[PDB]
This record gives sequence, structure tokens and C-alpha cells, in this order.
Amino acid sequence: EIPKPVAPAPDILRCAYAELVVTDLAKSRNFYVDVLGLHVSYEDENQIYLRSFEEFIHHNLVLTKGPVAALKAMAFRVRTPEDVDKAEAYYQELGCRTERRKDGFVKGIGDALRVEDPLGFPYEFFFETTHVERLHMRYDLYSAGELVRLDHFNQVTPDVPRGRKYLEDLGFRVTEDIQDDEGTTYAAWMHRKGTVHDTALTGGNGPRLHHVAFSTHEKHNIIQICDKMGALRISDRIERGPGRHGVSNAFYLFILDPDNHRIEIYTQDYYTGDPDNPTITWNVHDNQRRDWWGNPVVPSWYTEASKVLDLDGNVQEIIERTDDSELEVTIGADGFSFTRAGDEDGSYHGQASKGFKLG
Amino acid sequence: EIPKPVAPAPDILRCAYAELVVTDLAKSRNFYVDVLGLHVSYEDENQIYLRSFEEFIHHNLVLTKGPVAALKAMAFRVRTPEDVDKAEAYYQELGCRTERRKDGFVKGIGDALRVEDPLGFPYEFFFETTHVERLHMRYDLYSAGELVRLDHFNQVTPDVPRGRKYLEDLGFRVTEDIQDDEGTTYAAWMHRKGTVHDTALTGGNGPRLHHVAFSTHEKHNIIQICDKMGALRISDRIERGPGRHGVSNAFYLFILDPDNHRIEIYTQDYYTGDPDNPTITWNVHDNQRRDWWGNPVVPSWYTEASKVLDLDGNVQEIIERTDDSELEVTIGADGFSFTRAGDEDGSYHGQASKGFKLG
Amino acid sequence: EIPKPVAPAPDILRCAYAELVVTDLAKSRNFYVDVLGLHVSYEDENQIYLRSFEEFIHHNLVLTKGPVAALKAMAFRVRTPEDVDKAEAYYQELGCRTERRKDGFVKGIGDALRVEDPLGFPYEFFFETTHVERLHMRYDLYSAGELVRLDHFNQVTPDVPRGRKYLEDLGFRVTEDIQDDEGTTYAAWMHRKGTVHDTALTGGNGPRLHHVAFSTHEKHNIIQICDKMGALRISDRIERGPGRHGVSNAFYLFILDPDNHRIEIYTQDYYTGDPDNPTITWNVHDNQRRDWWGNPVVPSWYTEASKVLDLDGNVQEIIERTDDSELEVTIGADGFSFTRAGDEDGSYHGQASKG
Amino acid sequence: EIPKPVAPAPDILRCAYAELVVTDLAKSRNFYVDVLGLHVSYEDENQIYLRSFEEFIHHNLVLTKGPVAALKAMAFRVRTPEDVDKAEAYYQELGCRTERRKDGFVKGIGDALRVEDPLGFPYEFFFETTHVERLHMRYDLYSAGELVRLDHFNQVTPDVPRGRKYLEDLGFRVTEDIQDDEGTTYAAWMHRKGTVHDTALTGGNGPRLHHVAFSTHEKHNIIQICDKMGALRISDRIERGPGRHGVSNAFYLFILDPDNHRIEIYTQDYYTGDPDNPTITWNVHDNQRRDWWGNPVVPSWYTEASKVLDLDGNVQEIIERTDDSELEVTIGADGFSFTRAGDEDGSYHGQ
Ligand SMILES: O=[N+]([O-])c1ccc(O)c(O)c1
Ligand SMILES: O=[N+]([O-])c1ccc(O)c(O)c1
Ligand SMILES: O=[N+]([O-])c1ccc(O)c(O)c1
Ligand SMILES: [Ca+2]
Ligand SMILES: [Cl-]
Ligand SMILES: [Fe+2]
Ligand SMILES: [Fe+2]
Ligand SMILES: [Fe+2]
Ligand SMILES: [Fe+2]
Repeated sequence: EIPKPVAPAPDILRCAYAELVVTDLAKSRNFYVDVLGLHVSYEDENQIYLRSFEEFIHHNLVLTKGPVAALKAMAFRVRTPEDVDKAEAYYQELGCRTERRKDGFVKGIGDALRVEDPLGFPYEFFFETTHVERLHMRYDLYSAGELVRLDHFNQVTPDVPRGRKYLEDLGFRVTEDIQDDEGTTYAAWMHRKGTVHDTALTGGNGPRLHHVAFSTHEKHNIIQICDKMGALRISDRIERGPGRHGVSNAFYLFILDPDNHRIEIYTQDYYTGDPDNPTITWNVHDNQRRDWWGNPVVPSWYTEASKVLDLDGNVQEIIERTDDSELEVTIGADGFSFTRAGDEDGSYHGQASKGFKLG
Repeated sequence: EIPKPVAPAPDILRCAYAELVVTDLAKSRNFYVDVLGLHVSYEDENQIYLRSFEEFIHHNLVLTKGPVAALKAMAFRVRTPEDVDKAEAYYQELGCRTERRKDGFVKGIGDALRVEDPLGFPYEFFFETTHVERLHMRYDLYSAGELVRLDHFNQVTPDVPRGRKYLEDLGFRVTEDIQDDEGTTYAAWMHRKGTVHDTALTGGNGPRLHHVAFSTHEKHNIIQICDKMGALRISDRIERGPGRHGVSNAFYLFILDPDNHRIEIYTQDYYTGDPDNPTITWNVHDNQRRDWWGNPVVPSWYTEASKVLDLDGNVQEIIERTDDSELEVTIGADGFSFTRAGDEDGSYHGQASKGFKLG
Repeated sequence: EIPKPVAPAPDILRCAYAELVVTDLAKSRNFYVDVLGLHVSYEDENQIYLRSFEEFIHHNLVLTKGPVAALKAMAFRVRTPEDVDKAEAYYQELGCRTERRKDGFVKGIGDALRVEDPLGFPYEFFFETTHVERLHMRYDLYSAGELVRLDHFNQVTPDVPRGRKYLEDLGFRVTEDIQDDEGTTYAAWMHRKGTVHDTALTGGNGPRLHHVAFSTHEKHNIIQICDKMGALRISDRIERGPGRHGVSNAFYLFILDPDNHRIEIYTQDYYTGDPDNPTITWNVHDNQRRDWWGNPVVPSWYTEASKVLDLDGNVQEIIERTDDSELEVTIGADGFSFTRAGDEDGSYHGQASKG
Repeated sequence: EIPKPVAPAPDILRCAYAELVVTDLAKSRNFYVDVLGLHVSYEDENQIYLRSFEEFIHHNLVLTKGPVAALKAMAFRVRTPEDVDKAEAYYQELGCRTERRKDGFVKGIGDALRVEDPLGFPYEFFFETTHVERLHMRYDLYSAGELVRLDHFNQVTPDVPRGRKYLEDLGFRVTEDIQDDEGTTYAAWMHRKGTVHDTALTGGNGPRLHHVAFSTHEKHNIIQICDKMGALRISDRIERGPGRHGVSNAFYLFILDPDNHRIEIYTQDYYTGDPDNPTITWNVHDNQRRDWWGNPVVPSWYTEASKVLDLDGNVQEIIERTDDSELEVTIGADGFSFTRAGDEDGSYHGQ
């Protein structure tokens, strides 16, 4: 349905940064700097520019004060200056609105293209960026919960196959997905950089941003973030986890920022860089697909996500999903999940695993 | 109202082993040896004797084939042979049924006393035991989920203060407890060996055995147990966790054996051996008391526990708790819990944390 | 000095496997399978095919029984079948000897090109491989010391700049190197897959294979390999480490197999896939460059390395390095190293660090 | 030959703190607070009082400014107030010089006895201490290298059997030791609290303090200390390790403070609380006894240790060991070690 352009796709390296609009800059700074330990590249009254421990580009996260909390841009770094021109030509052929600024939208980025993509998401493509001190061996700064890299984005969109085809044409390869036996796709993960993903599509009303993910070196680092949140008496901001994912095999945690933007902390997924990397499809009823240990997925994880902005800074209208809901088919009234395919024992009918039901 | 005897209490070193009755020895062997990796000290068609990686006494766990799965004995090692005689005189003065075997009740234990204690529990006291090869440096055998020590037992009993007084007279010192503002005690932890506990009392219908706990060296060892259970497609036997406890500060997991006996895997609590070790009392509505990260306690954790046997091998009758239920006051339809005392933000009314209600 | 071909370079994805000739297949099996826990994809009385925990291609390591212990092939996977034709045309234009087999040289590999490259190393390029069960979630098999991926090779070669230019034309990017203030290069690391390296050049007499490196998930996994080696009373096969590397920032261990083939266990380097990834150059006298904690590098690590074979299976003649020796300039009799640049305190004259 | 008093021994709970004299308080503070992340219980211009993450007593370490860097006191907590009276009567009977301060020698400690013990070491015994906030769940303060408990001391003394018997009389039990076939004891580890040790005796010239040890939760915490020292470009102050010990089975690291006091960071030894805990004896020539991975023990680890003070603050005179030297019999010119007993492959001679 989204046609393959004749113009060549830009060569995308990786997810690079997200610009999030936040309502109280000081409160958000306390979360991202004082709680999570991200490193300040620049700040003023209106914006905070943050980077992870191993990053050498100017930032992985820009926090921009505004009236309505939202994703303003998810940004991908491209291989060459010329790929920014390629991006503009490709999205113009797709019929999308685009904006080009030769000196960047945010500080520390040069020539950049922002687009309203066909799924309603504000993507940025850039090559030029101000390099900064790469802090990877600054163990004098290293925190017990240190965030070392930006890893991925996760986007909520109503029609996953439509989005998946478009991202494949753009050069992302699907590594894993969740489907059922009736033709429905609930989620797909897709990459450029050779990890399980750079972005992912989650079926639901959208466009909305599900989360931004940062990695740690080790599992104990994620444990420490939880432990610190308990010490700060903000354990109510731990949404889900910690856990082992089935999809991706990573150890993970989901937490919520002061504007309810969801952040994932993630570690130890696998290499996907080979072009015939085997695609893994999980059945939506498999209770080990999202949490390998079977722990239930809280309903807010399926229903809540961040607004996204258009190029004018207005909120994008939400389009309802008409395909089946993962929540409904797994933990809802008519839901079903299994631990062992075909075994009634360890199965759940109309409720979540481990003795819980939907609140 | 359990009187303090005139006879001197035995000097108790530590929890040493449990004897659990199991209905299918081979299935229980698969769980304890093949899944959990405990080391066999002796086995035949009737029993399997198991020890942890660091142990030098003959065993920490005896699995005994029988018709009805239950706790048959929870054993404490005493400091000298003469302390077994002290235990005998002590329980005789309490008016408890005792049985003394100069030869032992199980293999690898010598002179031993079993008693039906005033809370209905089968306690064993012994000094003499057959030493075995201490495996602590056998890294050729070490598994990714290695269980290194037996840490503690946890007992369900209807009246926590009655039991705690009796354990205090036996020499156990309370480290932590859970109470409400109108004077109900829900749980207490108490020790002899300088950790948070050797045994613990959980308010509920009793006598029942809540769990037996083993330690690991590190937190990743507990994560591996979960990961392994997912790979074996037995994630439905992971009851609760992993997590960080509030009480004890230990990293933990609860799993269920083939007869539903609950096993805890635990690591990294703190030193309590000083006699003025500061006690910690938690409020029952504090949602960080059990899981520090605020994750909900699954209802089965509060309701399900193993039968216990009397000295004839018959199941002890259960007495109902009349004080308030922890489940009901925290996650039940009339329950409540808080993240920050006094704050409605992050508080839960009539349901569990994180968005679940009771299934 | 090695010219850049007009023919396009093959698109190389990553290092994929090594073929090692070993002299006692049973002793080598005990080391790589029983001690290190690698997984057997295939075996017979002449060869063992092994793979790491997260691999889906047929193997990462082939142990081949033979009379002389040596590297027989270092193999890189290329992006398409057509890239094996590109590699062929490229090495022909370099004037290198090549051999192409549509059915592969070893089991589980299809159409493959082997070459004696300009530095005397036996390189293999392939696309086609037999997929196997990816064991990445088989935590029922997971060892406390589990090796999860093949990470890189390290090659000993007398002239590093000469080598570096050749690998860069082949599409490898230098991420880190070791130089001095007198124009000598002692080592360079270079990548395709976006980690610090897929191969590396260590200045010394060659061609010889320094080591093959496998990864673990976490640092405790490397600690366990050491602990296990102590329990098996084979701690004498631990050569160096464990440690933190300066170059790469990875946590590491060097151990020796039964034929003295050196294996590195490695974890937690950083992302290098951006094209302007900043290059890091260490000074050869910086005593934190190889072991970040300043632990001394044992002379065997500099002097010992594996023989390599040509396409006929004969040992390649060793060419002597005439540029300065990293050993001599840092820990030899007239050696020097520093902890802090310009500070006499914490410096070492004519001896290794730490006593 | 140290006679056992008739007076009963105090009941010692555990090693509790050390008082180290340091020459530059600000440099020392940098090391112990900014590098190692110990928590300040009290400070002024003459002393810094520090504690570990899980401690509730006032401190584990006192840094006192003075002209000569030395150990001033190694303090053990006793079970009751009356055990301080017992310690006084005990050491008086031993013929040792003692000093009782009913209000303590350092802040945060109450009634305390200091003694010049029969091996020349300044021991303190106290019960009363000011309790402080136990930081064990303050994960907002937790460092990647966090020191969680004080674990033990290690004393260098010339005659190990002589000091071992004295410590056994005091209620310490030996858990491990190092011996040769000829009957020489080179080291012994002994405990009260149910870990491998609260103190240890190293054969060498003494009295000198070999080290004070702190524990971490996990091995990665020790790795981080090393990584941090690399980043601060003070890797020259890493003396030995990190490693797995043979004796104790603990993961370890040894580092040097600005006055060359040696600090060990230590984790994951085993339980010794049972009275028939099996004692392990290693052969001095076994190359896995000290570092299990067979890494060499740098000679400075055997020859360097801190001076100790007497009760007047003067340096205690040193007595030179006449028994065989572990350095000499293993890495000296006529020394040797093995990986596997009886096997020349993996053995080391004069090296
Ligand atoms: O916080 N609780 O759930 C606890 C704390 C420690 C335990 O050993 C336990 O079984 C429960
Ligand atoms: O710093 N060096 O010693 C290095 C760095 C990375 C390596 O993989 C290696 O084999 C050596
Ligand atoms: O094996 N040794 O070298 C040891 C073992 C334990 C220790 O605490 C120590 O300081 C030295
Ligand atoms: Ca269906
Ligand atoms: Cl998920
Ligand atoms: Fe994600
Ligand atoms: Fe427990
Ligand atoms: Fe390497
Ligand atoms: Fe020590």
C-alpha cells in the first residue's frame, strides 16, 4: 500500500537521538540527569541536551520545554551528507511534508531534514553533528546504573504490515515479529545497525511513541536503576520489569518520566547484521514472548504512549487500530495465553499470568 | 503465653536442613538436581540427599518419598553434643512431644531430637553429622545458577507475636518485622547465624511451611534460574520475582517444586550479628516492603503453603488466623498500599500495584 | 605500496570462522568443548565444527587434525553471493594466488574463495552457509563461562602501515592504534561490523596468527573461565589477564590451547559503525594502553604466535620485523613506560610494571 | 609460649574499625572518600571518620593526621560492656601495657580499652558506640565500586604458631593456613564472626600491619575500582589483583593509599560459623594458594607493610622473622612453586 519510490533510499546508520517536548524542564532534568545519570552536553532555560556514556555525537536526547508533552523528532544518522539529499527526494516521492534546515533544528546538529513520514511520525535525518568528548573510559564518572548507548525507538501504529513494508523499502530488516494464526501482525522489530532493532512497530492507535530505549553494559546496572528508584521512593514510576524479553532476548526495564514518556533500559540482545539473519515469529498467545519468565504485561504498556508532533509543532491526530488488540487477545475477557503450546496446564483463559486480572 | 522454661535453651548455630516429603521421587529429582543443580550426597529409591555448593555437613535437603507431600522436619544444628540434651530438657518442660534417636532419623545425621513444637512444627536439633567434600572451589562443577548455601526457613503461623516470643526465648533475635498502626503483626524475621534470618514467621493459617531458601553468590545467578526455567518451558513454576526485597534487602526469586513446595533463591542480605543490631519495622501498607521496586505480590504467595507432619507422619491440623490478613489489607478489594506515606499519587486502593487486580 | 585495485572491493560483513589445524583432535576437543563449552555442529575423526551460543551460521571454529598446528583459514562472510566474485576479481588484480570452490572447503560453507593475501595470510570469503539452530535462548545449555559470539582475529605482521592501507582499501576502518613519537606504528585495529575490530595487526615477525577472540555476555563469565581452569589445575594455560584493555575498553582474558593457539575471551567494547568514528591513538610507552590497570604484559604475549598455512597447506615463511619492537621499547633492557605522561613517579625503566 | 590467662577472654564479636595515622589529611580524604567512596561519619581538620555502606556503628576507619604514617589501633567490638572489663583483666594478666578511657579514644566510641598486645600490636576493645544511619538501602548513594562492610585485618608477625595460639586463646578459630612439609607455618587466618577471618597472621618482620580489608557485594564492584583508578591515572597504586584467592576463595584486589597503607577489597568467601568447620592447609609451594589462577605475587606484597604505634604514639620496634620466608621459598633464587604437585610442567624455579 505505501509504494516503493524509484528514488534510492538514504543509507541510514542507526537511531541517533530523540527530541522530546517536556512541560517542566527542571523536573525532567532531575529525572534524566539526577536519577538516570545521562551526561549534559548543553543546557539552557529552554532545552537540555543529554548523551549516553559511550556516545561521541553531540547528544542522544534533547529535552525541549513546551506546552504539550510529545515526541518532536526521532532522529536517524545517515552515512553521508548526500544521504540527507537522498532522504528529501525519497520522502517527497512518497508525498510527505518535509523541512530542510542547513544549520539544524537543534544545537549540535548541522544540515538536517525533518519529515512527516507516511505513518504520521516526525523523523529527522542528518549526517553533520558536533563531536564531543566520548566518555567511554571515564570510569571516574561511571554510575552504578550507567546508560551507555541509545539503542532504539518503538512506535505505536494501527496497521503493522503497512508500516513494515515501508520500513523494509527504506532498508530496515525485520528481525522478530509477533503474529497469530489468523493473519494478524501485532508487532515487528527492524534494524539498520546490526542489533535486534533501531525502531519497532507496536500495533495500536497512533501515531504515538511507545518508548525510547537506552542500553547498559550488564544486568546488574538495570537492577541498580530499580534499586535507586526504590531509594528515591519513586518506585511508582517503574512501569514494568525488570525482565528478560522473549523477543530480542534482552534484559529490560520500563520506567516513566515526569511527562509519562516511557523509557526502556535494555541490555544483551544479539547480532543481526547478516542479511539472511533468521526472522523469528512468536505467536501472540505465547506467554513467554514479551517476558520470557511469564510475568504479566501491565495493561498500561499496551494502552499508554506519547503524543507525536507534526512539523508545525501541533499534535498528530490519532487513528484507531481496527486489527485485533494484543491486550484483548491475551489478557482480556476473551483472552488466552499458554506456557507450552497445546498444554492446558500453564495456560490462562481470560486473565493475565501469575494470578492477576486486568484492573 | 508460651512460658520461658527454667531449663537452659540449646545453643543453635543455624538452620541446617529440611526433610520434605515428595510424591514422585524422580520428578522431584529432575527439579532439584537437573533444573536447580543441587549436589547429591546419597540417594536410593526412597530418598535423595542434597547439598549446596559450599556445604560440608552431609546435606541441606532430604527428599523422602511418601503419600502426602509435606514438611517432615526442619533441622537446626546446635553447637555441641550436650546441646541436644539441652533441647530435650527444654521441650520436655514446655510439655511438647519429643523423640530422640541416638543413631539419627535420616542418613548422615547422628544423635538427634525431633519435637512437635508449641506452634505445631516438627523441629529437629542435632550436632553430629557426616562431613562430605566441601565443593566451594569446584568450579568445574559450578552452574550458571549455582545454589551455594541453605539460608533459612519461613513458617506460616496464625499468631505472630506468640511465636516470636517463643523463638526469642530459644535465642533467636528479631531483625525485621511488618506491622500496622493499630498493633497487628503480619511477619517477623529472626536469626542465630548473623544474617537477617534462619527462620521467619508469616501470619496465616498454620502450621504450614511457607518456603525453604537457598543463596547464590550473585544476582545474575538468580536471573539464570529464571532464564533456564523459560528455556525448559516451565515458567509457570516461577511464582514470584525476581526482585529486591524491602525487608532483608536481598535479591530474590520464588519457585515451586513438583509437589508445590515453595523454594526461595536469595542473595545479599546484611550482617546482623551485633547484639544491638538495629531492628527495622515496616508498615504493612508500604508497597516497597516486600518488593522494593513496588511489584505486586502474587496472591498465591499469601494463600498457599505446605502441609507439615507430626512425629507419627500425620498432617498437623490447621488453625485459622483471626488477626488481619496481609493480602486483604494491601491488595484485596478493600486493601491499600502506598509508595510514599501520606501521598495519594503512587497509592493503590482495592487492587495491586502496577495495574493488576486479583485474578 | 600494496596498490588499490580498480576492481570494486567485496562488501565484507564480519569475521565468521577460523579453521585451525591441531595435532591431537581428542585433546583439542577436551579444551574447546569440555573446558570452554563451545557447541558441536558436526564432528568426525578428522574435524570438529564448533559454534558459539548466539551463532546461526554453521560454525565459528573448525578444528582440523593435521601434522603441523597452524591457522589454515581466517574466514569473513560477505554480503551477497556476487561479493565472492568481487573478492575473486579483487585479489586477482592484487596478483594474489586464489582458489574458488563452489561447494566450499569445509562442511557447512557453500561457494567460497580462499586467497594468500598480500601479507601472507590465508583469507576466505563466502556467503552461502548452512543455517543451524541458534542457541541464544537455550539457557538449559548455558555455561557459567558461556562464549556467545566470535569477535575477531589478530594477525602478526612486520610492517603495520603497509597492512593498514591494504585493509582500508578492502573497506576496514581503523578504530584504534599504537604509535610512538618517532613515526613507528606498533598495532592497529580495524572493523567492518561496527565493533572495535574484526581483525587487527600486531607488529612483529610474520605472517603469524596472534589469536582468535570470542565474546561473553558479562565480565563474570570471563572470571568463571579462570576459576574453572584453577579447579582443573590448568592455570598454567592462562597466559595473560583477566584485565581491562586500554585499546578497545574491553574486559579480556588470554588462554592457550593444547597446540599453543592463543584464544582471547573478550566482552564489552563500544560501537564504531559511524563513518567518522573518532580514531584513538595510544603512545606505545603508555602503561595503561594494553592493560588499563597497568598490569605487565608477559613477554610470551609479544613473542609467541601461531604459524599460518598457504593454500597448499604448507607453513608460510616468517619475515622479520625491522621496525622497533613493542616488547623492547616498553619492557626490554632499555624499555620505558609511564603511568602519567611526564611524571617520573609511576614510570618503569628497563622492566615491566608491578615489581 | 604466650600463656593463657585464668581470667576469662572477652567475647569478641568482630573486627570493627582501624585508626590509621596519615601525613596529609586532604590527600587521604581524596583517596578514601573521592576514590573509594566511603561515607563520612564526622570530620574536622585533624581527623576523618568513615564507614561502609551497610555499617550502623559510628565508623569503620578513622584517619588521624600525624607526623608518621602508621596503624594507631585495630579495634574489635565485644559483646557486652562487661567484656571491656574482661579484656582489661585479661591483658593485665598477660603483663601487657593497657589504657582504659571511659569516654573512648576517638569520637563515636564509648568505654574502650587499648593495649600493646603480646605481638606488639595496638588492639582496642569496646562495646559502646554511637549508632548512625545504616545506609544499606540508600541506593541513591551507592557507587559502582561500593564498599559494603569492613571484613578483616592482616598482621605481619615473625612467629605464626606463637601468635596463632594467643589468638585461639582469645576465641579466634583458624579456618585456613599455609605450611610446608618441613613443618613451617607461613600464614594463618582466623575468625570470630563466621567468615574466613577477622584477623590473619602473615609470617614476616613485625609488628607491621599488612592490610585492612573491605568487602563489596559483587565481583564487578571490584573491577570498577580498578577501572576508576585507571581513569584517574593512579593505576600505579594498584598493587596486586584483581584475582581469585586460593585461601578463602574470595575475589580480591590490593591497592595502596597515599601513605602506602595497603587496602584489600574482598568479596564472596564462605561460612565458617560451625565449630567443627573443616580447616584447610595449603602447601607453600602450591602456585594456586594465593592467587587461584596462578598469577605471580609481586615481591612488594611480601616485604612492605605499615608501621604500628605503641600507646604513646611511638613506632613499635620490629623483630625480624627467623623462620623460612614465603617469598624466599617460592620466588627467591632457591624457591619454587608448582601448578600440579609432582609435575615439572607448570612449575617455576627461581622465578
Ligand atoms: O520482603 N519479603 O517478601 C521477604 C523478605 C525476605 C524473605 O526471605 C522473604 O521470604 C520475604
Ligand atoms: O589492548 N590490547 O592488548 C588489545 C586490545 C584489544 C584486543 O582484542 C587485544 O587482543 C589486544
Ligand atoms: O590467598 N591469600 O593471598 C590471601 C587470602 C585471603 C586474604 O584476605 C588475603 O589478604 C590473602
Ligand atoms: Ca487464533
Ligand atoms: Cl515486550
Ligand atoms: Fe523496546
Ligand atoms: Fe524468605
Ligand atoms: Fe584481541
Ligand atoms: Fe586479606
